[PDB]
Amino acid sequence: RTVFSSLTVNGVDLGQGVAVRVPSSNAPVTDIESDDIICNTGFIQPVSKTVAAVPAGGTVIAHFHHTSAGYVGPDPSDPLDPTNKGPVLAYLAKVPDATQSDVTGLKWFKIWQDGYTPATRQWGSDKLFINGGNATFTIPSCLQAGQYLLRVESISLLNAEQYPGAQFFLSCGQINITGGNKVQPVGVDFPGAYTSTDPGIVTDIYEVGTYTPPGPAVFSC
Ligand SMILES: *[C@@H]1O[C@H](CO)[C@@H](O[C@@H]2O[C@H](CO)[C@@H](O)[C@H](O)[C@H]2NC(C)=O)[C@H](O)[C@H]1NC(C)=O
Ligand SMILES: *[C@H]1O[C@H](CO)[C@@H](O)[C@H](O)[C@@H]1O
Repeated sequence: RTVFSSLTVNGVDLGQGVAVRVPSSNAPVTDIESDDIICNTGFIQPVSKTVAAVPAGGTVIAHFHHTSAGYVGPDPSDPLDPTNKGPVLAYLAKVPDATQSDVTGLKWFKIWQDGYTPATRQWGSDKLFINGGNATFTIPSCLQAGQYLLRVESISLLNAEQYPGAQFFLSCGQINITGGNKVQPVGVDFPGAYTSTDPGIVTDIYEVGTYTPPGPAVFSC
């Protein structure tokens, strides 16, 4: 189990819970047809009204830890339980106001993922564990400036040999992309993008040879 609960932007730490809608527990979302698949559920109140200014092309760290508290010292399952093999993914959606409570009917484009490397038997979850929960990626430099939600997701496939089984640990960050250009990428729906026929969601990790994470191709400028 794991929770995304803080951000670093171009090396500046914003603070625990700042500009992130932090779910109250580290319980997974398991229903890919639920609106809970968009940004999780049951947020710690009051929800942050910080919207992080991020230049297009800038480097962001989405911080995962075992619990919604963030870092509370040594813990063998911090940032996640290393037995929980699976991918890590990051998506953006353009939103009128990054503090708005309604997150339905947005168009999500994938900006980064780390799946599985067969030759080394290493999963994105392993890399995230090694990096102390630091999921690090860049914001595409060509994007239209404005308010966006940043959906960052860790999937455990330990029990994913049937659906339901995959465990989805995710949160949404609140950002304001500055600079940039005029590109407005095509996005997918949440719910909708993930289905029970996706081999990225139904997978036996003890029978895996090749692996493709669920959802659309990564967007690049
Ligand atoms: C993950 O990122 C964190 C947050 O940026 C890193 O911790 C910071 O490290 C710098 C320099 O080492 C310190 O000056 C900061 O005070 C740290 N931040 C906090 C909140 O304490 C951390 O090193 C990264 N972990 C890994 C393994 O890369
Ligand atoms: C943000 O910073 C990272 C370095 O941590 C760069 O690799 C990236 O190009 C962006 O400048």
